Amino acid sequence: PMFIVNTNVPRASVPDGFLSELTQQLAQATGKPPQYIAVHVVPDQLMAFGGSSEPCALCSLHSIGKIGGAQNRSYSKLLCGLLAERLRISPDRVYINYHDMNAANVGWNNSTFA
Amino acid sequence: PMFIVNTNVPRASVPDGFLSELTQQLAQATGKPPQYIAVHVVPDQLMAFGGSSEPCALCSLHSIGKIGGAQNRSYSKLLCGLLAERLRISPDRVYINYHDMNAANVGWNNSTFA
Amino acid sequence: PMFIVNTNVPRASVPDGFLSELTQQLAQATGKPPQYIAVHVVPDQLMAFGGSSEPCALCSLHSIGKIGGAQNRSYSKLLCGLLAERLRISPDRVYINYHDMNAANVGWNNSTFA
Repeated sequence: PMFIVNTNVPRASVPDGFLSELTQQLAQATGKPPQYIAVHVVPDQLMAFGGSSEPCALCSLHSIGKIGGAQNRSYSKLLCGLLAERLRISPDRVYINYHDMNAANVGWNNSTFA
Repeated sequence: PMFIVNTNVPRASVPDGFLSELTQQLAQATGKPPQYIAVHVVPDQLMAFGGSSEPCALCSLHSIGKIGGAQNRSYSKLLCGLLAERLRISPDRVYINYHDMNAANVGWNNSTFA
Repeated sequence: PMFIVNTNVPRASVPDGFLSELTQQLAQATGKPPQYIAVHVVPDQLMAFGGSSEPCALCSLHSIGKIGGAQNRSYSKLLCGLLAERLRISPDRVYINYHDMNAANVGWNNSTFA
């Protein structure tokens, strides 16, 4: 799985340990081993949410399966909770796009996961 | 909706007011309230279009509905017009990927839009 | 085609000529005319792969057609090979999301490709 967060929160406000925490929590939520989880945080962005520039985040989660109605609600609670606790971003200023990838459409290690 | 533009134009060349303009114009175009429009501009990027480093942009528009053949043509005229007028990017050096998202695949506010 | 690479490799480790090499090799691999190939490299990122901050890359290739099981395996060998040779990134620390775009969902030059 791959999780990306783009945010206007400044780099110095991203706490130590954040990428590991994301990795761990996503391994647990998706059921996939942590060795397969990739995470990416992009602070200091020029962004607005609903016409204002208070802290916000635009995110994506791509996974080979483990995407669906109930699962996505659970991921959103988890991820908004982490962004609120750690980055002080209000959950109503977070969007997360979920993408169920086919294995043949994910490249890795000179081939695909097919 | 979420609109992202990645460009090699320098940050100083992005007008004050640009995020607000995008917000307002996208609210009008999509028919969605401005409160739900998110915009993100990323200048100073290392990119090429057709092998050239002249000004260019790579963009995306994700929306729950309001995506289709005629709508996307209209969005493209609007958004290339704004990039031309405000960032001085030729329309033939812009790509915009349009994505019709299912509500169950968009997280927001500790849940999804489903 | 649009190819994006996000990496924790520093900017100074991205060799001169890399965008041009990507453009050329993607035009050949995809069959597409070089004029339609866009490339974007984003160094210095805060990212982890498998919990580890060793060099890694998170990438995407969007194309109107030319996406499929065998094609994507071929792209992955090409692109992981270039990332290994030029950026010193292990192929097993690269993910590439492949996306087959509908022509009606790609904006360019004030319109779409449909």
